[PDB]
Amino acid sequence: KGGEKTDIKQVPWTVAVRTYPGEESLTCGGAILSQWFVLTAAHCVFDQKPETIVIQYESTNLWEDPGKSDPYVSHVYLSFYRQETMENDIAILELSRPLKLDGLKSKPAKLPDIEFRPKTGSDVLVSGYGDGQTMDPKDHDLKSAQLTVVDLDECRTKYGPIFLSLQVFCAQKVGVSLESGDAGDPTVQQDTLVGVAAYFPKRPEGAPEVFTKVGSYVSWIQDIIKKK
Repeated sequence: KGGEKTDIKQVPWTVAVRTYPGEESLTCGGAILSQWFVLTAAHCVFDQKPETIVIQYESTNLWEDPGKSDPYVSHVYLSFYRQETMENDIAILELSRPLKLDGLKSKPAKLPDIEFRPKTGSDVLVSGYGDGQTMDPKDHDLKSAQLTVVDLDECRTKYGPIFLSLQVFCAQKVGVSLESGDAGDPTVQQDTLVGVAAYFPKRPEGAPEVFTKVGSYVSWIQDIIKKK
């Protein structure tokens, strides 16, 4: 079970990143940084030809309220992404044709301060679409959930043999779990993007959710954003 049904106008920075590995379409979450750039998880896109990638935006349900789609991804920017461990699981998608932002259904998220860490015990709002290879239209609804940030060292012991980097935080809410398609999901406080959802398929039962800490990469993100 994921979060509750949510209108795109509540989380207008949320997008779906569509890829086509192995002749099959998959979706991950993403965040609008501007009309030119989208922030997502690296593992979804690192080995995918940019010209195959599609950004779906302004969507409350990927099927039933499809919003808009931008099939003009020109480049994928990575920051020392490590395949084996998924260290630095963050990526910027560049567009050659800009997103048609209306400031309503589609709006950029605000970037955090350098090295910003959401306080332990505070809430973060994750939004996204979950797994896309399902038959139920409701499975394709935009969902959001308020998760409580938990202790990082405590979160690392729960993940056991799975390496987690310095550039993450963890959050959890009882009875809520993210799906593999929730990788790249924007995670906010107010309209400030504090996390990008990570996903570890081999994680233990009951494990907290892990998020790449946007504050750790905001210098690198700003460098890419200023390109256009």
